[PDB]
Amino acid sequence: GDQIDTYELSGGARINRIFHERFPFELVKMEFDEKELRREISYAIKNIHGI
Amino acid sequence: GDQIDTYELSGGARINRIFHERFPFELVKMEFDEKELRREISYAIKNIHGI
Repeated sequence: GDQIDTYELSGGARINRIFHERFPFELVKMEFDEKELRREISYAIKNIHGI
Repeated sequence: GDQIDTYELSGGARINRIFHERFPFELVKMEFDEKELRREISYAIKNIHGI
């Protein structure tokens, strides 16, 4: 339709699209310690071989 | 007709024609801030897409 808010603010569902392109920001806060990744890879190999 | 004011002054409707060619001067006082035009274009595009 017509009669849009050309000057004031983003409103309605244009905020939702921000969620859809802010979720990528939440997906990169999931930090991890590298040395824990190497530790767990090592213990995984050892437990997978077995005897 | 005859008997016009060849030396003294513009008079009668020759002032009106000045209005007709001064209105163009009123039409160029309508100044705007450019960064507000860009702001409003931006918020218009964002509100037009929507979700």
